[PDB]
Amino acid sequence: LYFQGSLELLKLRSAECIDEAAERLGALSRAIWSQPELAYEEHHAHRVLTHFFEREPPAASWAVQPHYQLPTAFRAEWEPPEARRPLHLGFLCEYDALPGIGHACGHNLIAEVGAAAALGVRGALEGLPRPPPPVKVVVLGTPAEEDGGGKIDLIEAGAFTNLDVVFMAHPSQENAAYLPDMAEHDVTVKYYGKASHSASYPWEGLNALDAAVLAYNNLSVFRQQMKPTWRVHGIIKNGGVKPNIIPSYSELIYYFRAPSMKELQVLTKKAEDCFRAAALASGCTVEIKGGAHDFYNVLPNKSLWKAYMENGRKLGIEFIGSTDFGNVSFVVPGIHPYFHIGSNALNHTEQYTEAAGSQEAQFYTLRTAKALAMTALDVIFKPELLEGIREDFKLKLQEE
Amino acid sequence: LYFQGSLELLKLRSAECIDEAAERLGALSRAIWSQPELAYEEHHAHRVLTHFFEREPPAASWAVQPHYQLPTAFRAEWEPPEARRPLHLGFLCEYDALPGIGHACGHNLIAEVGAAAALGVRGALEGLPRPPPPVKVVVLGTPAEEDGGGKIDLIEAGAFTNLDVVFMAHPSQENAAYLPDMAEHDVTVKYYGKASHSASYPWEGLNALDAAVLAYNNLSVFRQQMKPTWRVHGIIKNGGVKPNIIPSYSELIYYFRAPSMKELQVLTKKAEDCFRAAALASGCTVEIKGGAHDFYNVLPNKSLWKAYMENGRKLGIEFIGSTDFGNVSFVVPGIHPYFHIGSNALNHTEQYTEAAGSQEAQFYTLRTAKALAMTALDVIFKPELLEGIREDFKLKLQEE
Amino acid sequence: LYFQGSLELLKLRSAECIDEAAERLGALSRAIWSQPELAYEEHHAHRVLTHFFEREPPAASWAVQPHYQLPTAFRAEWEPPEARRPLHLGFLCEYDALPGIGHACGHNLIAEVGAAAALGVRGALEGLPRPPPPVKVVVLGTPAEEDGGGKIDLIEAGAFTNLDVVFMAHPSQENAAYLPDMAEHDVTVKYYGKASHSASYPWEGLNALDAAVLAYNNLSVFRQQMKPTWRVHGIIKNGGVKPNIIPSYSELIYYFRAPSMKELQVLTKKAEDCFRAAALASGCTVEIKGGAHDFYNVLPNKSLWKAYMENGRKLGIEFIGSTDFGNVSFVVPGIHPYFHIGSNALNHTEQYTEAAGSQEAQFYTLRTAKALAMTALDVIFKPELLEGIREDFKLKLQEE
Amino acid sequence: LYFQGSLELLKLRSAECIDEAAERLGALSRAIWSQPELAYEEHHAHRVLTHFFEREPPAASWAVQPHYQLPTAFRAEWEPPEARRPLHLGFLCEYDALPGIGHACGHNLIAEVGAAAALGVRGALEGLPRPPPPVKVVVLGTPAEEDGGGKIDLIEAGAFTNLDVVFMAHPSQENAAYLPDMAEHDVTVKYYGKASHSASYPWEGLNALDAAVLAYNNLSVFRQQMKPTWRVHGIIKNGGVKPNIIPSYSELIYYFRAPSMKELQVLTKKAEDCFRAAALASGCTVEIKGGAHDFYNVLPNKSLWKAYMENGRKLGIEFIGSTDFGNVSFVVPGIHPYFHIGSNALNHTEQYTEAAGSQEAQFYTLRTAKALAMTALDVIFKPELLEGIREDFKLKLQEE
Ligand SMILES: NCCC[C@H](N)C(=O)O
Ligand SMILES: NCCC[C@H](N)C(=O)O
Ligand SMILES: NCCC[C@H](N)C(=O)O
Ligand SMILES: NCCC[C@H](N)C(=O)O
Ligand SMILES: [Zn+2]
Ligand SMILES: [Zn+2]
Ligand SMILES: [Zn+2]
Ligand SMILES: [Zn+2]
Ligand SMILES: [Zn+2]
Ligand SMILES: [Zn+2]
Ligand SMILES: [Zn+2]
Ligand SMILES: [Zn+2]
Repeated sequence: LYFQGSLELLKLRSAECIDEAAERLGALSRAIWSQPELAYEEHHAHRVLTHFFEREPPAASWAVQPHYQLPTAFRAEWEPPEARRPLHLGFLCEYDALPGIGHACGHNLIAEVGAAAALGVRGALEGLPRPPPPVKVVVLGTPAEEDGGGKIDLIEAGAFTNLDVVFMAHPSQENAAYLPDMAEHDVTVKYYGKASHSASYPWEGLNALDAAVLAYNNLSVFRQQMKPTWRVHGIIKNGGVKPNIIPSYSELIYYFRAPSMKELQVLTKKAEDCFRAAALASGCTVEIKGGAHDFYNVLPNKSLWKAYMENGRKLGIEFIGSTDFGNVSFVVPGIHPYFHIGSNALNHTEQYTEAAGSQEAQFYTLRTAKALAMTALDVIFKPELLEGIREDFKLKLQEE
Repeated sequence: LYFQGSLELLKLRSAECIDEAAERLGALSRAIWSQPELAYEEHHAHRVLTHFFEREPPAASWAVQPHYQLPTAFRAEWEPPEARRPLHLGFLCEYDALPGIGHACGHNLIAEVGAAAALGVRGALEGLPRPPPPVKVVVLGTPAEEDGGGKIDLIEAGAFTNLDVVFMAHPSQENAAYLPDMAEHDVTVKYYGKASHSASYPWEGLNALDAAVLAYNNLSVFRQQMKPTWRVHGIIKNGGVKPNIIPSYSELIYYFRAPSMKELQVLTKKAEDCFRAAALASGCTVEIKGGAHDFYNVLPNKSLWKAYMENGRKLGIEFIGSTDFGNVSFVVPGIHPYFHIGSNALNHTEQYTEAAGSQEAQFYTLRTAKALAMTALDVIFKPELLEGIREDFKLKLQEE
Repeated sequence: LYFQGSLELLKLRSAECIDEAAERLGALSRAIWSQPELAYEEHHAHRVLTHFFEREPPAASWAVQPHYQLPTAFRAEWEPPEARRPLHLGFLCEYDALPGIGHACGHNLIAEVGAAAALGVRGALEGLPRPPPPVKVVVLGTPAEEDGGGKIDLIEAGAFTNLDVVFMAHPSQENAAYLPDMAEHDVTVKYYGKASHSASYPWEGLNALDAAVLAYNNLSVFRQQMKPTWRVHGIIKNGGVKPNIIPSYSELIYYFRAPSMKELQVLTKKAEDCFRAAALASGCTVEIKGGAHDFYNVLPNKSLWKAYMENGRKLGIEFIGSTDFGNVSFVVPGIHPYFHIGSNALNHTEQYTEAAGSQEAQFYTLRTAKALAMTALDVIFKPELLEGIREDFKLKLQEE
Repeated sequence: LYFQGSLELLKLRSAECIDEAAERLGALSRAIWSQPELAYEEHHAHRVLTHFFEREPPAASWAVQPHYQLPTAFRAEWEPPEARRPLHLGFLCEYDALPGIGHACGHNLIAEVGAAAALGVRGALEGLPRPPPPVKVVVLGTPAEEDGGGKIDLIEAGAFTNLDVVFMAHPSQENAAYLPDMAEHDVTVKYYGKASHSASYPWEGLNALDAAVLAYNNLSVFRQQMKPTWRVHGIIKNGGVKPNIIPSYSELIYYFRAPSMKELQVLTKKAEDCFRAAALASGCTVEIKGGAHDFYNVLPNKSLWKAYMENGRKLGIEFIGSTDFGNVSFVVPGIHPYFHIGSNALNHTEQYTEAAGSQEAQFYTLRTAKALAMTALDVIFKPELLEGIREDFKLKLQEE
């Protein structure tokens, strides 16, 4: 309330700190939005974001590690200069675009919203007269969300093993503190047959294009027995070269989605039967190559969920795919809220690139960053909440 | 020529003996044609044919064994009453019809043409003043040509192991001393899945109807890589019962045809891959049940071929599927000529049943029986021809 | 409360009236359960249910019309003998079983629960000292729910045009005052080709079995672009007779489900394109015959929903396909709650027939009948609720 | 015989003239074989062949038109310098290779064999003491046989309207004066659908890849009802780009072959039904684009056939796809014999390129050129043969 040093006043300070930084946070968004870069190629965005934290006053108050494991990844850390285990709070920035249509998923706003929340938390804790509790604010630039999974590469380097809670936000069509993101497995299927002159001796050949079509048929009829939450999508990248030669090679690219890892394994095995059946029927051999990284479904955290919604409702927010944050949510208690930005456009469309760079989206982006920062303050000053967060994280890991 | 006892006069006598028997041979044809019976159910035809040979004068001059191994099969034998290894000459009678459309393959004429040729040979040898060479005229009633393969059942009982040459003729659209009949393998494919209520939990079921459709697709694309002489035809006998229940059972009936046994084995294995692939893709188990008897392609005999054509050309005959005679032709040197009967209709059509029972067909039937009988006389009185027949039979068995 | 003639005491009386009738209501359930009858063949169940209402004391106090439009349908009506528009309250009894597995949907309990609720309402209103408000209690026996749609035949005869509210309940695995039942369209697809002897001239034929398989393929790949709430299930009833004859006839039986009538029309047209495409590709002609009756989705009524849940919570009930009640819910404000009966078995399984006839199911059946009867009392004595029910019924009809 | 100026001596002179030119004709073959060029890109081969006829002594005795209508086509003409309608005898040179594997159809030998036959005819007629009959020897370089059909472009320019007979020869595995070459129709099929994000709203898209697969299925099952002489081969050139986007475009390339133009039209319409059915089933639109030129089957000429075989048998030759020569054979009486070149390799394989350039192939190439030249001499000095050739050409055009 009106008590000197209360949590409410701390939350107000973080909101005011975000407002004071609205101009340079908007410029940060525009710099990434105006120069769209693809997965692992976000060299400009990496330069803009490291420069941002390096320039925050006082200079070098943020400890910035550019090229953190990946060339376009970075890490920035701040903690109160006091010295009396410190709580580690992570905030993630995404910044890879989509081919042809630019930042059609609003990832420029994700970078902004993660940087704004971190600025808000530090600014709130700097205003604390008495020494603030030991806490480290960690910002992780995670490239290549749309392809590859940079968070997973960072997990593989141990970048998340010391975080207690992780925050980030994603723009979409509605405001929700959690949405069901599915597990994903990607696969490329290559069939190898035996070429033959179809005009002369076509019976001496093994038709790899037949294999591709029969695989497509195997999966298609399988859709009737798929769980309604399952998803299967694929294309025929290579279906032959010339009609006068029986195709001896074909290539399919597929991905499978299911709400749990156990269900994804079942769906993947069923699909493998479909691909291998097409080889048996056509006489070809088959190479089934899975993606470098399976993407996990996002583990919800009930305690973190309720705390964020309470903060958002105070801010005026009215509440109601797959991502590599799912892998993070399995190793660190996190929340991945989606927020509306003033547009009816759908993510991954040209019109969303327009909304993502719009002036209108700035208000909604900074508002959700305020909710994130205020929720981080909750975890810091409510040890009971941190316990419930960890208890919910433990029980959810058992259910898998 | 005009020499007392020459082969030409013997051939004339067989033709005159067939003419004298034209009335009762026609009645024999009509008795089978007017009472069509299916495979293994030819009880009337068996009664008519055994009575025919029993009644040939002098009574019991033909040694008749009714119910010879099969209930509707029979064997009739005659030899000159002299006594001085005897040459064994076989003539086959078929008499099973087709369901619904009667004797649409003219099998009533096959019975007639085999009985007429045997009568002609005996009548010719009875006119020989000097004792005739030792020869046994064997008539074999072979039921169930259109389904089952009664010749194969008779082969299994050793009925053909003592024959030196075998004769029969088949009515069709053109006159040919030999036509390419293919090897055949029949199969019934049953898929077993797991039933489930498609309205509630269809993902808990394994769709046996999917298996049937995927098998159909596997074979269909395979047709492009089939040898142009190969044939594949099949139906879906059972494709489900009710739409509200995921089908847990499906049944397909197929047959495969190829010009050689080696090619039939390759085609059958390729098809087995197609059927088993559908099980793998759908998760069902599969039971592939082959027919009781594989049907062999008909082995040609060049020496017997040329001799029959020379006889037919003298008679006015102008020369240009699968059958269990193919299995016979593998174990006994035989010929299976096709002959025109005065109609443009195709075998296995309703209009062929009309031609088969027509008065017009009698002339052509008795004419081809004359050619058969005259060719049997060639083998009897030309040991050089019997040698060439056996030499051609040996060399053809090596080529398989 | 404890006020002479309050609504609470009226609701208690209906519950006590149902308890007093527990024995004969159980016998009613067992009589239908032990003698399972299929759609439109429920002659025994019709006899049991008409006798039940005819025998309720005083004799002929229920006005019973046997053979009401359908031979196995009936109508029973009671109203207070006072005379001062009367409110018309309908209760539906179902009683058709499923082939082979008996009453695997618990329809014997539906008949019981509808009769019990009607008895409870009458018994409550008979205890009213002052003349009770004008109300007619209508019981409608609706045969053939699992096939045909007897409610629709009754709608076609105008049987529902004078009802203000309609009640019924359905046993399942969980307690819910409303569940999403989908709209359904049934279709039989017949393809007509041209027969030909596949061994001779298969190119002279038009393969109706190809048409069936190609239709199956057309729909199968279409599943990827179906809305996740859509359902398509079908079988190949006729896929050919003999493999030696190119099939000139094939038959498929399908049904389509969608949450709204507008979506069902879109899905049905898409499927019609798939069926007609198979005719074009194969050269066959196609006859697409829709079912006699399309089944509507069930229209929810919010006011009736909340009132029933409040009654059920007081009774201890803890709350969390397609039916011809959907067509009723479009013309009369109704509720179709599902209730647990003490078993984990799924509807339309053999083990559900066991639960449906179990002694355990009686307690849950009579408890839900109490909730229905108490909700009918709400509508009678709360004109504001009847207004909200009609307002919710109007607004829902606009949304379609 | 041994008569001064007989036809036999003229035929000997043509054979000796070909032998004397064996060295430079071999160099002609090697120049084309060592520098393989594709359809319409045979600039080197055009330069070599025009230089060849320009250099034949006396210089400019051959009237040579380079770049005759097509850039790589040419025309060369010689006639006896006497002057007294002249018979026009055409000889065709092909010289386009195949991509990657060079002259795997032996087209370098076709150019050689056409030039050698023309040289042989001129040399024979130059030795005639008395003025020779009026005859024009026309050589036509016809590029782009393997793709496009340069003969058809030349037909369209009227290049064949004044020829009375046309000769050429093609190397293969066996010697035959005529082989059944089929009519061909080529087609590219493009499907246009509606893109949609399969992860979000895949039901808002129309799957053009489905269309491609359904077309493949439509044609595949159609193979069972195809005439055994029909051929259908095609590939999926474009089957989608990324799996996350429902494909809105697909592309198939097919070709169809049948022995007659009437049968090709029937097969093409049946295939068009298959392609259009896939559009209807998937909701896409379809563009069916046929090739620039349909290739005709080769019309046989019996009189020319027998004359060439009689010449070849005297030379030691023992006798036993689709091409644009079929279109020529429809407008000019021609023969297109195939000849063995000393190898077991199949045309359009890497090992045939080895045989085509081999020293061994030269003997067989010059031998068949001798047969061609000797047959041209037959037509010149046998007006009865020219009549029978034209009579056979007329009667064959009626039968189509
Ligand atoms: N990388 C984000 C999740 C995976 C998704 N299918 C994609 O590759 O975009
Ligand atoms: N039995 C005669 C040969 C086999 C043939 N497919 C049939 O069953 O008629
Ligand atoms: N009749 C109840 C709804 C329709 C359902 N598919 C059935 O026929 O059972
Ligand atoms: N041009 C020769 C005939 C046509 C053949 N399919 C090809 O394109 O090679
Ligand atoms: Zn995205
Ligand atoms: Zn994103
Ligand atoms: Zn037959
Ligand atoms: Zn037959
Ligand atoms: Zn039911
Ligand atoms: Zn039910
Ligand atoms: Zn070629
Ligand atoms: Zn060629």
